[PDB]
Amino acid sequence: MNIFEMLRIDEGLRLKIYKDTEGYYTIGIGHLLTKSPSLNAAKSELDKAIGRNTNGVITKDEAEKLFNQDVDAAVRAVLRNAKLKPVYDSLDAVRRAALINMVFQMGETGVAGFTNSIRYLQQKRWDEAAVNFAKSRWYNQTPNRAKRIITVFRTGTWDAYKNL
Repeated sequence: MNIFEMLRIDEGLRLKIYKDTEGYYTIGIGHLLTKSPSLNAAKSELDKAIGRNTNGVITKDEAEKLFNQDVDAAVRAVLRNAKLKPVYDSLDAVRRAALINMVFQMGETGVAGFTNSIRYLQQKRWDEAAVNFAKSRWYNQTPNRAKRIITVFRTGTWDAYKNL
């Protein structure tokens, strides 16, 4: 397991535009297209990101290329965010993927908003972190995925993902 494989499982893979949980137009492996509620706007953003007349449809390779850009972006976000960095730094490699996973999913700001949970993470207070993470809109929104994430933070292993 690694963050790519992990995110691959959490985001899945779609070759056509779709909407994410918050209703945003997305495509591929969780590639958010735009925050405009306009599909047309989305198709336009898609052709721009792909640099082709896509027609709302991409190829797998196309999805992976966006995915790479996106993981990189999530990594930069964790490494560059004042709040996040210190925590990232204190984590083992496994819990580091979990954290990147969250940033990928909801952006650095969102993640930074889990004030206490991140605090507990930095301090290795695993169960306390888990409990606080579980008390959230994030958790309610995408419970299945939040649950795996939290298990990782809780256990520090890939148990939640490895037999998927």
